[PDB]
Amino acid sequence: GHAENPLREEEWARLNETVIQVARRSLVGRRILDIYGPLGAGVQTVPYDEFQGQETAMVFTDARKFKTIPIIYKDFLLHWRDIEAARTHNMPLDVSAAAGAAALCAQQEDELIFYGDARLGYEGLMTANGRLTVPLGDWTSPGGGFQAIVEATRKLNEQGHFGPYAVVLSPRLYSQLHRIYEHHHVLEIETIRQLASDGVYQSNRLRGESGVVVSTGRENMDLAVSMDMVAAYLGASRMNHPFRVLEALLLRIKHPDAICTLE
Repeated sequence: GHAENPLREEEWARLNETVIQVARRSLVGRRILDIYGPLGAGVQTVPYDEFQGQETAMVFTDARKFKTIPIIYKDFLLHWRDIEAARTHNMPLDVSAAAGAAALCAQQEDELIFYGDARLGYEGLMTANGRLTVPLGDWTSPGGGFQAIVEATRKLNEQGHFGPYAVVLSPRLYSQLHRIYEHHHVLEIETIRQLASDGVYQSNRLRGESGVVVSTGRENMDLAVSMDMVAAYLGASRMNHPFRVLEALLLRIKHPDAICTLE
């Protein structure tokens, strides 16, 4: 009675679609970053940089750096009588716990993307060495956000990065960009959307009053994914069934000067 697969193919597919739909609904960075992969679950180490080209033998060693790929996961539990009822009474199965686990995993992925981990030697878009900086200014009065975005665009342009550009902002700035004033009547969010072709987005992971403008391109930054978010069975403990939702990816920043941060 221990078995290997407590569910059927249709239930497996339905759970996987639920998880992937939650992940695609929740993730933000995948709208601004390119994908290198999937490479496979057996790949654990990835290069970080780009390859640059007598009377005894010679020894050659690669000058590139390498990094290991981490894993993100979250667990949940299912009931054997519920599974039996679903199988015998021809009812659909409930996947709310799987949806919540996928949402938590997506939140953790976004946190790792935007801030990384200093203890493990991981860098984020907001803490990378070599990025450009633009003073925030005063967004309470009209014009500050547009001026800051224009200045950031100019500074990115002067370093040989010509766009198109993407903008990510904190909830406070995003809400401040939608204010209505007397005889101003034009949305700074609309003007910034017109200016930035790749898009303007809001993320709750950003803290306080902060924002980032990035120049897209595979030769500046990307995301290497070994295994996309998926669910697995951990084996029956007692008679209930445990499952785990997990994924594996890493962020590679090759040109730090394509990122500008607005205080």
